[PDB]
Amino acid sequence: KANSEACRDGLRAVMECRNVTHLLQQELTEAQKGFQDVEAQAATCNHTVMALMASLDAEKAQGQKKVEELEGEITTLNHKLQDASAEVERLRRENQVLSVRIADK
Amino acid sequence: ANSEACRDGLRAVMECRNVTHLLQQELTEAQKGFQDVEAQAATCNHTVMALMASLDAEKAQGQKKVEELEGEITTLNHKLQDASAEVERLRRENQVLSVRIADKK
Amino acid sequence: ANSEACRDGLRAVMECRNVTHLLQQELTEAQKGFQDVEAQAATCNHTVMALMASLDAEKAQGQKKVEELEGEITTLNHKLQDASAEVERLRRENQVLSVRIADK
Amino acid sequence: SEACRDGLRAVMECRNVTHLLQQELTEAQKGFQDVEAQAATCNHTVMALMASLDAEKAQGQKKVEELEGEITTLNHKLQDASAEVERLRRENQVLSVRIAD
Repeated sequence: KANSEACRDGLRAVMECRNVTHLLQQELTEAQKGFQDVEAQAATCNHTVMALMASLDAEKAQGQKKVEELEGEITTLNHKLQDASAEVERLRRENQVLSVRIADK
Repeated sequence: ANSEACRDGLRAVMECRNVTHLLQQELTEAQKGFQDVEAQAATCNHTVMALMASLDAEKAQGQKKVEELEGEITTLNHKLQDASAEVERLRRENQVLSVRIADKK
Repeated sequence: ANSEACRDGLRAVMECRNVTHLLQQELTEAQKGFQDVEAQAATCNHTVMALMASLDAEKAQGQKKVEELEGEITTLNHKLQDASAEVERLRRENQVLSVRIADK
Repeated sequence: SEACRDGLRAVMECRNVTHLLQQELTEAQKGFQDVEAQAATCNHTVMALMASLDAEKAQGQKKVEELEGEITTLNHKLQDASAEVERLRRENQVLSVRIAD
């Protein structure tokens, strides 16, 4: 009489359990998505890190090769200037002689 | 140990999946459980109802035979009273004829 | 982005943890389910054994009582014959003596 | 009443099984935390390098143009001092010819 009734409740609790493992199953699939995206993300991050260092190195090399070029320029000009100041001195001193010789005759 | 954290996370997730299948199996079995208990109750209630039936019968069949046999005792008593009376009748009658033979000579 | 996959993954895990607690509760209700049913079966099982005893007890009286009276019947039957016998004896004597009187 | 017993047994078993689920879920929770920890080690690292690069540009484009504003600043000196050579040369040749006269 109230044996059908207890069985019933019994079956209800079992049925709640079934539905519930149902959500469980799916949320597990999301947990799986999570780790898989994390793997994808870390992979990209590997990619990025070998490329980062490489990029830095490249930049450095470039800057360097384009610096020892520039300071070869700087000294070259210092020389030329050193020389043109020399010509200037040669010419000042020489001109005086010529003008003194001119007063003399 | 790069991917080893993603991995271990992934295995756990799978293990959960295997464990919850096992759950589904064991709930199916709990469900069998309740279905069958209802089966058995039905059976038991039948047994109960049948046992009482066959008690009632016994009581009726029983008190029926008693009355049939108490009846028959009755008639047999009467018949013995009739026969016994008849025996005492013929004893008296006898003695009276015996005497008429003695008082004859 | 990094933080999001963790965030979302972890939430999932927690939701499952959550939902297992619910399972345990309902399992306990199932357990209650069966213990109730067991009680009821115990009862029904006692009720049963009782009738199987009465029935037998009832058979044992019926059996016996009937036997009683059926014996009472037989002894009356014999007594009935004995008296029907003794009668015979006497109708015999009667006719015989009554003739002797007729003669004389 | 075999059904109770068996039913009861299955129930107990779900209970056992569900606790195993709980342990494995705790172990998944662990995964996600270990991973988050590394995404941090990792983001940090990357971040540090971008920063290291950018600072290299700030050394680079400041050094270069500190030394190119040294080029042209010597160049102007060259142009001007060698304008003085052309002055003095023409003027030497003038004077030389006033001599020979």
